[PDB]
Amino acid sequence: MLQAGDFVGVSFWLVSVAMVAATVFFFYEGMSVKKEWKLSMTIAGLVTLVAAIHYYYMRDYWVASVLAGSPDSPIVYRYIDWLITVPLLMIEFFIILKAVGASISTNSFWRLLVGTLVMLIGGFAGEAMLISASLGFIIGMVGWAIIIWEIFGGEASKAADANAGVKSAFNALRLIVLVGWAIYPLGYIFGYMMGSVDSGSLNIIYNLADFVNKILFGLIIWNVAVRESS
Amino acid sequence: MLQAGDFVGVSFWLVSVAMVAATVFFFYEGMSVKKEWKLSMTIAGLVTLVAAIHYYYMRDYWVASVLAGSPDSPIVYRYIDWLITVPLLMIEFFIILKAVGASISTNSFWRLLVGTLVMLIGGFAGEAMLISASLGFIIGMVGWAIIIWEIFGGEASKAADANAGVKSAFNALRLIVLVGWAIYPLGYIFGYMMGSVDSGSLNIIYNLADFVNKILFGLIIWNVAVRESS
Amino acid sequence: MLQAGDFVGVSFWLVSVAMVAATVFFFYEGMSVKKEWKLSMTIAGLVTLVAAIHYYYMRDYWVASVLAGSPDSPIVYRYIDWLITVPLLMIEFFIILKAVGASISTNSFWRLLVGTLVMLIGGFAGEAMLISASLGFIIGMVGWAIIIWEIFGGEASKAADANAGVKSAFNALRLIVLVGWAIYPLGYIFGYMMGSVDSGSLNIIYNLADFVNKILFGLIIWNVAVRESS
Amino acid sequence: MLQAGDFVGVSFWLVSVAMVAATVFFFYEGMSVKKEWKLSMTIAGLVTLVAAIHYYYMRDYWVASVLAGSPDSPIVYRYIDWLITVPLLMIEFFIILKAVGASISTNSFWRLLVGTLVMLIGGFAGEAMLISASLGFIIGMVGWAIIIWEIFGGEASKAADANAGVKSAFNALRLIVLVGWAIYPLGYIFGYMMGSVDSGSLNIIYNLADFVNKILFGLIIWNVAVRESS
Amino acid sequence: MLQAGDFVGVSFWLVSVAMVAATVFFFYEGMSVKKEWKLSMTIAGLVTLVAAIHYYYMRDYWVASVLAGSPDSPIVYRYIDWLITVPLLMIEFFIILKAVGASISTNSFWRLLVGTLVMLIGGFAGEAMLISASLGFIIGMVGWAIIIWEIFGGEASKAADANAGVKSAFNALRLIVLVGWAIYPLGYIFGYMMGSVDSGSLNIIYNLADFVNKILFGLIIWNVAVRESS
Ligand SMILES: CCCCCCCCCCCCO[C@@H]1O[C@H](CO)[C@@H](O[C@H]2O[C@H](CO)[C@@H](O)[C@H](O)[C@H]2O)[C@H](O)[C@H]1O
Ligand SMILES: CCCCCCCCCCCCO[C@@H]1O[C@H](CO)[C@@H](O[C@H]2O[C@H](CO)[C@@H](O)[C@H](O)[C@H]2O)[C@H](O)[C@H]1O
Ligand SMILES: CCCCCCCCCCCCO[C@@H]1O[C@H](CO)[C@@H](O[C@H]2O[C@H](CO)[C@@H](O)[C@H](O)[C@H]2O)[C@H](O)[C@H]1O
Ligand SMILES: CCCCCCCCCCCCO[C@@H]1O[C@H](CO)[C@@H](O[C@H]2O[C@H](CO)[C@@H](O)[C@H](O)[C@H]2O)[C@H](O)[C@H]1O
Ligand SMILES: CCCCCCCCCCCCO[C@@H]1O[C@H](CO)[C@@H](O[C@H]2O[C@H](CO)[C@@H](O)[C@H](O)[C@H]2O)[C@H](O)[C@H]1O
Ligand SMILES: *C/C=C(C)/C=C/C=C(C)/C=C/C1=C(C)CCCC1(C)C
Ligand SMILES: *C/C=C(C)/C=C/C=C(C)/C=C/C1=C(C)CCCC1(C)C
Ligand SMILES: *C/C=C(C)/C=C/C=C(C)/C=C/C1=C(C)CCCC1(C)C
Ligand SMILES: *C/C=C(C)/C=C/C=C(C)/C=C/C1=C(C)CCCC1(C)C
Ligand SMILES: *C/C=C(C)/C=C/C=C(C)/C=C/C1=C(C)CCCC1(C)C
Ligand SMILES: CCCCCCCCCCCCCCCCCCCC
Ligand SMILES: CCCCCCCCCCCCCCCCCCCC
Ligand SMILES: CCCCCCCCCCCCCCCCCCCC
Ligand SMILES: CCCCCCCCCCCCCCCCCCCC
Repeated sequence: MLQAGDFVGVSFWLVSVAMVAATVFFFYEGMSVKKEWKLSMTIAGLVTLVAAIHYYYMRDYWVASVLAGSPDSPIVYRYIDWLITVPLLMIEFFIILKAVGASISTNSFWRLLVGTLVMLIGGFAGEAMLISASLGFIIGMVGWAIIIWEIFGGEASKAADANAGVKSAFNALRLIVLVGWAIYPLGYIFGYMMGSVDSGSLNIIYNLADFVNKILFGLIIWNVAVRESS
Repeated sequence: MLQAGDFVGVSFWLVSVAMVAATVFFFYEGMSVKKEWKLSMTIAGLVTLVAAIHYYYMRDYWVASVLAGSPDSPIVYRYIDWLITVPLLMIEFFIILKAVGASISTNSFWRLLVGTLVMLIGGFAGEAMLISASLGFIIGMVGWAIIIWEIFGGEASKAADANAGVKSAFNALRLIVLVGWAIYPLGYIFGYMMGSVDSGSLNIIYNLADFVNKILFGLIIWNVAVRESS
Repeated sequence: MLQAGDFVGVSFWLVSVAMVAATVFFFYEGMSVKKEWKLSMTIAGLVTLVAAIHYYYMRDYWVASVLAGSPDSPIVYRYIDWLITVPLLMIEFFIILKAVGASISTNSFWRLLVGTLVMLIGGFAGEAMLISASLGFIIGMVGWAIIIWEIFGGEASKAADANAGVKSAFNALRLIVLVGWAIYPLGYIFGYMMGSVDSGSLNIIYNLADFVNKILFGLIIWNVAVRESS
Repeated sequence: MLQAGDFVGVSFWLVSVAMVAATVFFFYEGMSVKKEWKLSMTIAGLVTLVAAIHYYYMRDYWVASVLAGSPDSPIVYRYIDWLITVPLLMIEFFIILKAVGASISTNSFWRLLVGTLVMLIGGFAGEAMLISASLGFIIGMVGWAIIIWEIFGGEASKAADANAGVKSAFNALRLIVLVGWAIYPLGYIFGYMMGSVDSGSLNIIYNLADFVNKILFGLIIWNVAVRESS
Repeated sequence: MLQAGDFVGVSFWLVSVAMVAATVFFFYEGMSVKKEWKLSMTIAGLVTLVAAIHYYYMRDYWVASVLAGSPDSPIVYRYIDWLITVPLLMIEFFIILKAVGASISTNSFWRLLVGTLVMLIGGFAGEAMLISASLGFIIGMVGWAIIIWEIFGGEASKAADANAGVKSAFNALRLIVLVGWAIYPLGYIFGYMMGSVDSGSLNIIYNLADFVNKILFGLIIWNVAVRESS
């Protein structure tokens, strides 16, 4: 059971229920957008669904840990969700371009998918101590650099500028990725490589950031689906 | 297991099952209202769904507490649901205006959403002892004042008076918010700041009030959706 | 685990699974009746759903009780389901009249809903020892008298006689209510006020009676929905 | 946890997951057959759903029993599923005749339903030691004789011969009932009355036979629904 | 709870959540492909669903095992999923040929289904020590040889070459079966009959290979369904 002074556990509870709510929202609304937009909504629901399932597990772990007198929820177990949800979120950049009928190579899809996995496998390997934390940071920054380029100066960026319906959503989502998602590499540096931030602080931040970095991402996509389904 | 003479636990059981029933009702009926009304029904189902999930957790907590000989379910854990359900319920004021094709700025939507979060974060901070209870009450009353103004003298109020289909539902819902929802600030004053009411009494009241403050809210919205889907 | 020779526990298992089956049936078939009939099917599914959820809880309680050497499942916990399912079942009398396009005041709906809650709150208060068992019986008989009058000599009765499609279903359902449902006041008298029947006998009877008093009620409604959806 | 060399427990695991798979299949495909065939598919899904729920329970029981050093899963708990699933399966003989638009009295439906319950109540009473095992066998054989006659020489048999679309499915299903289902009375004789077969052997056989006696039954019905939905 | 440095347990967590995601994806998207393709999508969802349910069980087992100080998850319990999922995956070769309206005997369907079960029953019998591991390998290789022939030189192969829409998917899927699925017989030889590979290594490999051997299989099928649903 969650104790009352435990803000980390409160944050796990909040985000766990938010994510169940988000899942149902995307799935149920996805049934009522134009067919072109249905896949978008599906991906959003999947993202929130994986997160929900994992947060249900992770919250249990935390609470146990707090009863056993040493509260910890290691960042490394986050990757069980990130390995799935982060590639899904990134392919949404391709998917919504397709939905507005932008012309865009499938090469953009693979660039997005590989860059995302390079980024995550680098960090996971570093956190799981399979390789040096420095080497994991570098490999992960390479992945980052690829995805950032795709959506800020690469094909997907250019496709989005050509289309006008998606242009503004694309701009919102790419900002979340640029700025919203910067907490993760920051946690890896200051949390993990430097030890300047405790895991409990990190867990609160990561938990609260999921309102932006996943739910608001999905709601921006729903907003354009619904304006385009008109 | 729920013990004999435990009305608090009985109230948790009643409301927990009511809320599952409500969720399914809104989702299943939402499939059969006009498309304009589908989002309304979705929000209602989400509200009852979050509440159901949380009441399942909270009832477990209570029962444990009663076996351990000190029965308590602190109000603070209510905010895990309120932080999500209360903003959802309030945005229904915007959503149903849109469904009847009222003209209404999105500024009304943000005013509703911010005022609601100011209201709740103020109370949560006060209850979680992050700030003085007095300061949390004041900040929360500011949030309240904003939402009350929106639906009683602000844009949403005026839009609703212009439309005739939603006028009467809008009036019902705004009364629930004005009167039905007054139990919450009252519990904060008499329960928490004054200690004149025990948490067990509060928990019964809050549990029973969810029939009005959430379910009847949703059923009023369904009633207008169905009269307008004709 | 359910032990050998435990017919009470067997009855809980039977009814718990029947009710899950019934729920899915009503929801899945409700998707394929004429729109006029969809709400009926919804209410039936809700009734069986609440019952299923509660029987899952109650069966657990019983089994525990049998391991702890004193087998009891008090009737009072039945009211957690009855408070919801009984009003739902009774409003079906109004709903199916509306579905056949009978003319029927909403006053009939409120009479049904109030009479049902008077009936149950009276009994609950009596069991639960909030008031005398005698007084709870009387108050509950008042509720009964109201609902019986509505469907045997009141508006709903007359509406049903005017319509021919629903006439025969209405007659079946009102007989279940008159006769099928008489076990409940009987249990209160002989079980609770007189002590002439043990709770274990009562629990078997109540469990088995749910085949008639809820499932067959729902199947009669489905049968007319399907003959009218043609 | 399922232990090494436990084939009985392996069989429970296999069948439990098969039955979940079957349920989802029938429900999801039932959404895509002609409306005439939707009820068939519903009944099949219900059958597999009850079985799945019960096998989840029963497998837990077995595993417990094996840890407590005496492995037993008594046949008597099978009746909790059979009492529901066997009547459902048998009414499929009526339902698919209706789906092909055969002319068939509802008397055939009641004959099927009563004969099935006579058959099962007889066996249950015998196994639960409420009556002699001999008497339970006799009463159950009476039930059997009724259903066998209905589908091999009674109205349903004749209706099916008149129709050509269902003729061959009807023949397949009646053979499963004649032959596939003979394991059950055989287990009652050799298992229970004679003691010549242990419950563990019986449980393996019954578990494996559900591939034929329930799933293949449902798949034959789906096969004709889909050839008729063309 | 999943412990630190447990890559086997991490792999179980990853795959368990991936498979839930995959299930929902196939079911939800299957609602939006042409009717010809709906069964394909159904089979894919079933495959991932069984796997998910089993991985939820298996991960629990592993974690227990690691607390009890001897980490093992025997390959034999894999067959509880394989016995169902592998026949399903293989019949997809028939199903998608039907969906593109290829001419193909049902004999191909039975050849696929029998060859698959021969293959698995042989291995299961060998692993469960019911027969020699050698004999189980041989019997299983016979099953393999049948299915490989069907899709590389048999009817299904030839049908697929005649059609052009499915040709390329058929080629992708048959390569996964040829190459992707070779890990399983390899594990049986080197893992089980030779002991050259520990179960923990095997479990990681098998867990990770499900991204290819089940999910990517399903996504290739979805990709052709969606290009053909256009
Ligand atoms: C279309 C509409 C559908 C209607 C669906 C309504 C669902 C029913 C609502 C209640 C269900 C939730 O009920 C219960 O909630 C608690 C906490 O919230 C969950 O949580 C508990 O167990 C899980 C799983 O081990 C842990 O991760 C968690 O830490 C613990 O608190 C339970 O796993 C869930 O069973
Ligand atoms: C379209 C609708 C179709 C729906 C199909 C029908 C669904 C039927 C499901 C009923 C079974 C409910 O099953 C069980 O219910 C009990 C109470 O009843 C729940 O409750 C129990 O465990 C949860 C676990 O966190 C606790 O929160 C709770 O305090 C405790 O009493 C269980 O979590 C649930 O597993
Ligand atoms: C309609 C679309 C298809 C949907 C497919 C659904 C398949 C579900 C398969 C069965 C699920 C498991 O069903 C399982 O059954 C047993 C009893 O029957 C329950 O039983 C257990 O928990 C409940 C509630 O916590 C207790 O009341 C009970 O004493 C205990 O044994 C499990 O809680 C439930 O999890
Ligand atoms: C079809 C549309 C999409 C559906 C959603 C996606 C699939 C959902 C995956 C759920 C995974 C099941 O997760 C878990 O499985 C194990 C066995 O596998 C179940 O089994 C465990 O508990 C039950 C209930 O007491 C026992 O009967 C059983 O003996 C035990 O092993 C758990 O009760 C279930 O929670
Ligand atoms: C499709 C639209 C609607 C979808 C709605 C989605 C709601 C579901 C959200 C999360 C539900 C909770 O999901 C939760 O996940 C954790 C971690 O993976 C599981 O955790 C537990 O599961 C089973 C229990 O037998 C074990 O195998 C496992 O080891 C254990 O940790 C919980 O059983 C489940 O309760
Ligand atoms: C829903 C969860 C999200 C959006 C997670 C995002 C995670 C990242 C963007 C991770 C990035 C990393 C780098 C850029 C380098 C260092 C390693 C990582 C994995 C932390
Ligand atoms: C479903 C739950 C509901 C409707 C909860 C509503 C809660 C409020 C309206 C809370 C209001 C508060 C104030 C007005 C000031 C004091 C602090 C609060 C949060 C108790
Ligand atoms: C599904 C459960 C059902 C149909 C329950 C019905 C219950 C009643 C009709 C209860 C009736 C009572 C009276 C008529 C007076 C005495 C008190 C009651 C509540 C037992
Ligand atoms: C899915 C389960 C099935 C098909 C169960 C079938 C059970 C029977 C056909 C039982 C038959 C019996 C008799 C014919 C007489 C003896 C008693 C029974 C109940 C074992
Ligand atoms: C999703 C799981 C999959 C695809 C499992 C596949 C398993 C096989 C292809 C097993 C093959 C075997 C042989 C070819 C011979 C030896 C025995 C087996 C069962 C390991
Ligand atoms: C920052 C957003 C986080 C949301 C919290 C999780 C709750 C579940 C999300 C469901 C939200 C549906 C909201 C619908 C918005 C409708 C009006 C939009 C008009 C601009
Ligand atoms: C009389 C008791 C009924 C209890 C049934 C318990 C099992 C769950 C309900 C399944 C629903 C079965 C639907 C059968 C429809 C029969 C069609 C025949 C028309 C006369
Ligand atoms: C005798 C074996 C009967 C089959 C049992 C299968 C059990 C586990 C899976 C249940 C789901 C089956 C879905 C089958 C789809 C078959 C499509 C056939 C195409 C002609
Ligand atoms: C290599 C296998 C990759 C899939 C791994 C599974 C990850 C979880 C389930 C993901 C399912 C969703 C994939 C959607 C892909 C949409 C492809 C866009 C067009 C090419």
